[PDB]
Amino acid sequence: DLKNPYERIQAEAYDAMSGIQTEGTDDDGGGDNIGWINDGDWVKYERVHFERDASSIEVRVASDTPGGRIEIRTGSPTGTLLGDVQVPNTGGWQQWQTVTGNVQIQPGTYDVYLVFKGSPEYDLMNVNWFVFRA
Ligand SMILES: OC[C@H]1O[C@@H](O[C@@H]2[C@@H](O)[C@H](O[C@@H]3[C@@H](O)[C@H](O[C@@H]4[C@@H](O)[C@@H](O[C@@H]5[C@@H](O)[C@H](O[C@@H]6[C@@H](O)[C@H](O)O[C@H](CO)[C@H]6O)O[C@H](CO)[C@H]5O)O[C@H](CO)[C@H]4O)O[C@H](CO)[C@H]3O)O[C@H](CO)[C@H]2O)[C@H](O)[C@@H](O)[C@@H]1O
Ligand code: NA
Ligand code: NA
Repeated sequence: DLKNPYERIQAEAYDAMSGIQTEGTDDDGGGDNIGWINDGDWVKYERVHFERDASSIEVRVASDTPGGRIEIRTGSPTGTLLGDVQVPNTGGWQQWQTVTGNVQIQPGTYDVYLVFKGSPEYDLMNVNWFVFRA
């Protein structure tokens, strides 16, 4: 029941959430994406076990708006900030790109939260999966 951070975690495989919804994605691979994301929403992924230090994160994302950013925290949605990535407009809700942002994560078993931040005036983005790099 540990999750491997160095292979893809599907955004839809969350253990808790606030304010989000899932739909079938068009992206390469099939499955679902999360969506209907607004400033302040989040998703929690339990038991993410890092065996080596991570220095970046890759997120598969889409946006039909000015976009927003993804905060990586642990423990809780107001837990320590380990990194972020900004998701830009990408042309569409189903126009997928892979962004990358720096993180600093020591070895450890964490509850990983992706907290979504941006303007309250529009939905921010869709997310499909993510994976870390050492
Ligand atoms: O269908 C499933 C999906 O549903 C999603 O929910 C959406 C909901 O958010 C939407 O509400 C709209 C809202 O999105 C809109 O906000 C404006 C933004 O779109 C924003 O975007 C501009 C963007 O428009 C522009 O994009 C185009 C370009 O990229 C393209 O290639 O070409 C055309 C030219 O012909 C371009 O126009 O890109 C610019 C950057 O260059 C970007 O800033 O701009 C403004 C801010 O200025 C936002 O206000 O606003 C509307 C208010 O009227 C809302 O109606 O509604 C749809 C349909 O009802 C709804 O489905 C979920 O969030 C999602 O997860 C799910 O997948
Ligand atoms: Na939402
Ligand atoms: Na997915």
